[PDB]
Amino acid sequence: SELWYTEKQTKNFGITMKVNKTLHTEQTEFQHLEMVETEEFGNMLFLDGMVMTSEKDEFVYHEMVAHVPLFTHPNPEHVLVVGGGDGGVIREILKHPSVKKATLVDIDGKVIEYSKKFLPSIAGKLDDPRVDVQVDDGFMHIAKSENQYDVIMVDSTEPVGPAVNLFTKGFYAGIAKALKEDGIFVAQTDNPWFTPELITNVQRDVKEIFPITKLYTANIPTYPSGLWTFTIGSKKYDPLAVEDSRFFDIETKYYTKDIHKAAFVLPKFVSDLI
Amino acid sequence: SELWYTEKQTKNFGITMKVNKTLHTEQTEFQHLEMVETEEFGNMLFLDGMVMTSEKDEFVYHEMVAHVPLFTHPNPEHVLVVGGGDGGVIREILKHPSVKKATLVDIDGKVIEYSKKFLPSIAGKLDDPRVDVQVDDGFMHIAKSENQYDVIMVDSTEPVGPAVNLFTKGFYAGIAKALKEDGIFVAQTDNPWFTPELITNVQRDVKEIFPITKLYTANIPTYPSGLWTFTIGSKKYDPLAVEDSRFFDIETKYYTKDIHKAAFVLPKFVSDLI
Amino acid sequence: SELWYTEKQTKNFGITMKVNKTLHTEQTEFQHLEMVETEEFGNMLFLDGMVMTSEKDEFVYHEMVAHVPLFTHPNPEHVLVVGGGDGGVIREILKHPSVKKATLVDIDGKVIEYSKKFLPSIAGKLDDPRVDVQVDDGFMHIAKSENQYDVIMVDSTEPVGPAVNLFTKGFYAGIAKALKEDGIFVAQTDNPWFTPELITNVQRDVKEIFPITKLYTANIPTYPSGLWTFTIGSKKYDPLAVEDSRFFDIETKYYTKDIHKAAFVLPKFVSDLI
Amino acid sequence: SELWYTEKQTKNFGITMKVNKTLHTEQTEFQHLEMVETEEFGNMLFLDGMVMTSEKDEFVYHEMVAHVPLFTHPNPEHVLVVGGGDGGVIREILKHPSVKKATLVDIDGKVIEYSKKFLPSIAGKLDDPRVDVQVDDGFMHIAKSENQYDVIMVDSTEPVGPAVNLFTKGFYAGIAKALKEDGIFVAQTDNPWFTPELITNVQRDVKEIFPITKLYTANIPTYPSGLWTFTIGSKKYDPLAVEDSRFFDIETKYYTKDIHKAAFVLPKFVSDLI
Repeated sequence: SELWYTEKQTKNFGITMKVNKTLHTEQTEFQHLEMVETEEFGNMLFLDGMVMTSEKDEFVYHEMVAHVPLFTHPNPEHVLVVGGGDGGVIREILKHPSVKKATLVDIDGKVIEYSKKFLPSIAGKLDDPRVDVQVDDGFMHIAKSENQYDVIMVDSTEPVGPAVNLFTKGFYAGIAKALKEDGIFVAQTDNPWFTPELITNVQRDVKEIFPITKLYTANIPTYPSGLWTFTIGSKKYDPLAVEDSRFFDIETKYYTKDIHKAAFVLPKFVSDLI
Repeated sequence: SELWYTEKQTKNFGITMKVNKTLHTEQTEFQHLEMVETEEFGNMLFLDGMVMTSEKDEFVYHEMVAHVPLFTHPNPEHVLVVGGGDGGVIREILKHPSVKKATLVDIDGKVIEYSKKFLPSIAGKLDDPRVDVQVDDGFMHIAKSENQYDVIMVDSTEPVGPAVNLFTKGFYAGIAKALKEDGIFVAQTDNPWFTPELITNVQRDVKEIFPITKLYTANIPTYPSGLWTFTIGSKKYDPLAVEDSRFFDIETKYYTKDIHKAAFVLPKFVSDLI
Repeated sequence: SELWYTEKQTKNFGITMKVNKTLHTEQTEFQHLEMVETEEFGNMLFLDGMVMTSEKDEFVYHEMVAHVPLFTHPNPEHVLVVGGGDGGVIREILKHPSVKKATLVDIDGKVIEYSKKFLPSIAGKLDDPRVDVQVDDGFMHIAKSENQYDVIMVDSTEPVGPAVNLFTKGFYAGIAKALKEDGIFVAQTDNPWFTPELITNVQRDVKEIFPITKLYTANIPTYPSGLWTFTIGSKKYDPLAVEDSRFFDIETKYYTKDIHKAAFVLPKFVSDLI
Repeated sequence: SELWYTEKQTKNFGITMKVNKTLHTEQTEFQHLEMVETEEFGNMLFLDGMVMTSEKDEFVYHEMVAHVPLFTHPNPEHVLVVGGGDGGVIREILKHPSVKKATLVDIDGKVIEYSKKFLPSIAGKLDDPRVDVQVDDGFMHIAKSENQYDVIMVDSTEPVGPAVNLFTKGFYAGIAKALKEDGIFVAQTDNPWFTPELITNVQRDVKEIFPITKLYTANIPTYPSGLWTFTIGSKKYDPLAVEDSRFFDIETKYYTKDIHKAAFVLPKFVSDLI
């Protein structure tokens, strides 16, 4: 059996996964959903031909997107996840007792449906009382929020649909508006090997509105280049100033209080981008 | 043109590079040598179907294998590189003034020959007076050395051919014998996602003979999983105790005095292996 | 979406089909069954990683295996299909009014099951009163038959399991035994580009027992090289001597009374094999 | 070594050849030339990512394009090959003593150059005194010819560049003009599985100007579907009326006097196209 799913992460480079069978294939109003069972990583979800998560390595992205900003915040209580259909970031947010309510907003309800069905270990906490799942825009949702959230984790850094975010460089100012006075927001910002421009631009644009703008790193083997990047915009708390007593035992497979600080130590060529 | 070179890094997973043309293809006494021109990474050298280096990302491996142990050592003067045919580690070793002589030992002279020819930016320093290039075993060379080297960077951790290294768990004790009383040695020790057993075993076996045994990390996009691992066996100096004044300006694209320490902060699942 | 199924028809050459989703994947007592939906050919069935049929091109094999021997026979009434799980040859056999009963014998009932389910246009006639489907050996079945069939269409030319066919070069003499005095048998005998030896051997071995041994051709785009070969062993009727009045209107997409004769005109290099 | 060259003969289907090394890669004024050494077929030439010929199967195309029209003609003496850079059709034309002069016109001189160098068994006769090689347009050449040729074998059926062929449906009438009063022309016209429209259109357009318009077939394993098609436009001689005494011993590996007629017996679905 030679059934392989290939992702050309670049016109000239990519990864190829051996597939045992497809679990669900569907063209949505928004994208092409494909849950597949791979031999190497277990069930893997692809959106528009690109890898979203897999059972085997999903923990890196989910833990690093959630825990760095939550522990940076002295006491996160109201959190927003935009575009986290698979529910993985929500699963990690719930490990923080301080969180009163975690809202999840994703335009595609079919991502949530099939993740609950085929990625139970990732989407199994969406049914939790502390979670409020909403199938809606997300960018529209941020546009309509005013100092409601302590931490906001965002999927895409480029709004599509109602770009009511007409603030200068709209999006980031839109997020600042939705965040409380000492809010924090995180956005994945690709890899430094094939799309380094994105890191420079986002880093500069976010800095225009947040006094604290840092960039951290993590290894995701299923993502382009194996090195993923995250931009953290903070209004008041420095992620590198976290008090040791602030941490508490939490079950993770990647994140560590030390990794928390070490993820901000960038390889020379990556610092050069900012 | 759809000419692609695929490396099945696992029976069920791999990377695929678009190739413009092959530069040199030859079956050696030792291995299958293939220099190829890739569109994404420039010239790339493959040995027995596996990626060795490429012009675009070679700097990570070369810098992290060389600089971590050299700066850990208060004053490296006599260094040995076993298996560094492409000459990249030698190129980095020469950036340290303290180095009086750097010996390179590789069984395949054809790797050295074609790297000089197609990877000039990597092999261009092998003609330097401070370098002594020897086309010979390497394991036999270590077996026949007695406290001659300050730092020894090793390619493979498993000796083939004359396994005269009959010391208990031979190899490492063989290396301790070739090293000076305060010597340091480094050996790449694969990735933690597909061959985690190797990290556990090497880490344990090296610890049996060196008082200091640490494991550090680096991102190599062309290597399995994007996260590569390195084992450092030290007889006296701690890589995490390097004095700030010890560092000096050196031209690198990845390595940093901070990366030096941060590379030893392991993701939770990786620490679990040791 | 870059999900492709590749068949290395040779260690150095093959075809690659874009897949939309898998329909059924199962490891049987006998083989690895994989029904898949391809974008180019519709549903396609693979057995042990090799293409069996597809909705788009199945007609060539089914028509040429069935019609050449049936029309060569002045009046076929009792026909046997060994290994025709997908029911395609049976579908074609039923277009001949003279056929009183068509027996289908296949070891894997799961091939019949899933072909009925996903290849209805091919397996839809297996429920016909004139058909007798038996999930059993096939070679054992031929070994236990004595002048019962007018025409026998065989899948593999090499018996596995009880090789009770101990007649000199057993199989063909076993088939002659199962055939009536003026019986005819047909067996696909691969392509002349990558496995030409098989054509020489079979042609010679069949000739040892049947006075008439011819080889005919057909284009199957999903099979190795695009040119497939069929061996016809006849005890009395010459496929090239068919009377014009013998033919009658029959619905086909490939086979023609003229193709009937033209399929036996071999390219120079193919004649050289026999 | 897993270096493979894939040709997506359709967005959803293709063939993949294992490559040992590239021989020559060059971007020409006209196209992307790639001579490559494959393990399965020997040296293979690709133009714009599509297979042109290979040492192993080149004989089919070359023989069937040449010999069918030459033997159909009672006495071919002046022959034109448009776009036969590799020189294979020329090699076959020279097997006919009646041919006084064979003109070859190809826009890309580099195809001729590298075919002579890497495909000697195909291009080795272009240095023959009876051959007149011209690196020039081809369509311009046909536009400027007036009853000069007995047989004209054409590469593409769609003129590019100076479309001075303004005759009704220009091209074919342009060819009739270049042909002598009893001339014959042949043009490959793809396969019936993926581009059947082309066969219908060309067949109809050619019939508009030649009293005799037939379509013949041949198996080329390296071309889409394994079944290639050829359109023959004749002003007077019927390719199916060739006298037996007309043939003479000629060395070929595919073509045969019988194949000559059998190639015109089309599978039912192919007849349906015309």
